Amino acid sequence: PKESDRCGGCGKFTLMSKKKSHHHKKNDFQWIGCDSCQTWYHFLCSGLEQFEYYLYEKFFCPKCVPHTGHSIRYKVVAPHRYRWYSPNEKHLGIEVGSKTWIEDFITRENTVPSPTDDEVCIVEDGYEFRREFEKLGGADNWGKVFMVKDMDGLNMTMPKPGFDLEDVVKIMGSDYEVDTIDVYNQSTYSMKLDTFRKLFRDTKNRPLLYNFLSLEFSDNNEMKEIAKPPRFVQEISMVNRLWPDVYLPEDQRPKVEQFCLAGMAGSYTDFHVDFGGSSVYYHILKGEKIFYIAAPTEQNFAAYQAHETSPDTTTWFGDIANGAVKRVVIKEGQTLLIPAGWIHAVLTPVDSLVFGGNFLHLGNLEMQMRVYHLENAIRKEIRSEEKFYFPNFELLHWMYMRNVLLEKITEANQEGSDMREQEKNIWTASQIMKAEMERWMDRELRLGPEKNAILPTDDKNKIMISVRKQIEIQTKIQNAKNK
Ligand SMILES: O=C(O)CC[C@@H](O)C(=O)O
Ligand SMILES: [Fe+2]
Ligand SMILES: [Zn+2]
Ligand SMILES: [Zn+2]
Repeated sequence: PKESDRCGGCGKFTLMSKKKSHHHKKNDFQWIGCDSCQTWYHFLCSGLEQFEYYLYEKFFCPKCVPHTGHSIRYKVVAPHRYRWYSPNEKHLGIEVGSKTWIEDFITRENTVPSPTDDEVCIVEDGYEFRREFEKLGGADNWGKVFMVKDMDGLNMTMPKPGFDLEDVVKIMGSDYEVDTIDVYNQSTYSMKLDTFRKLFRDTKNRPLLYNFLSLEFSDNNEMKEIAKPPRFVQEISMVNRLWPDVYLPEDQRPKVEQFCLAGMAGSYTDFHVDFGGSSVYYHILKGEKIFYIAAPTEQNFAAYQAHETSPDTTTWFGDIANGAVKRVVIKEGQTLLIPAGWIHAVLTPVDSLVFGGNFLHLGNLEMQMRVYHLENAIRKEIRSEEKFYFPNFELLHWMYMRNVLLEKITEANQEGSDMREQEKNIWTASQIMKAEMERWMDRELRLGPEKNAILPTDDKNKIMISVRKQIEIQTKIQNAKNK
């Protein structure tokens, strides 16, 4: 509540990877007044970091702290509410992920049913993983979750244990800004990596718990060699296929295959499906995670879909999910491999450091589209576009169809090969991807291009047309082995 008077800081008067803090940078230029010297500051100019904007009831500017001591935070009047500072909320009900709800969930969580052998497969090491994965038909048929106790045989480059946050801030830099989840407030704010470091190392005082979204390091030349996807992931990753480690501008590469995650004990991430129906690898370098997961059945998607567009905020999805939710504990040194569509929440019982990544692959093409449809539906239903969705989803597919599939189909045609003999998978994938893209093309006809579409409609039709033709031709080549 300030007048036409000036900010003591500035002296003036009145997306390729996962990022969420950039949305409410509209608080940056709201005002905070120092409680001592009574000078006013733009939040941005106050010395406060984004995550602290809302914390202090009494703010002391950097010029008064020496004699006032530190700013005073609001009293936690409602531990069971996201708005824990608000007295007018003390009487409302326990919200999921609030401090209250978490500590009450920690006592009961382990009464969540273990999963069936059709849902999750636990193996001792990467060599066994490969055998079991293969016995179930490999990547083209990858449908269950795998937990791999020991990473040997997995061919996944990870740092040696003991590598820790300090190493990360060393590499990325002490000033690097990471999007961090204020867990109790179930919102995302930017925080210096060094500040997170500090908060993390202070094991005694933790008014709020912080857990970082996705520090994606694929463009840090040192980091990107330290922690990588299992080789088998690299071999099936659609993005890696189109943008091989260095055609197609790097500024259009979806950047989600190499993330670092750090989380405090008692951290909770609520149920979701990974953007784009993408699959994930996840190695616990330090700590422990408990995943609560549910199969991607049509019914669980319906259930989950209604849980997300429900205004309700106090019901745990697991509790109204007809028992579909299963518990899996992933311990330090262990690795989790999750294929498309799995619904999951995560509890972090213990201070943790994790390396992981998201990817799209042709073997889950159908499920990826399904999830995509789910996201589109949920978006229409609730304007909560703090959400992050798979960067350049459709563009990825246009490039993949053009650069990869179309080329294969055409080659096969030019030599008169029946693709079913040696390339059946590529053939069935092309048809499914094509059908989905026709839908996109039609939608674009009835309602125009999206706000962000990189590919010009022109280039899209000229691709669609080359494809229809090569597919017709191959369809004839196949029908021709008939009598
Ligand atoms: O480890 C958790 O906090 C979340 C992990 C995973 O579900 C995610 O998509 O980031
Ligand atoms: Fe996830
Ligand atoms: Zn200012
Ligand atoms: Zn002051």
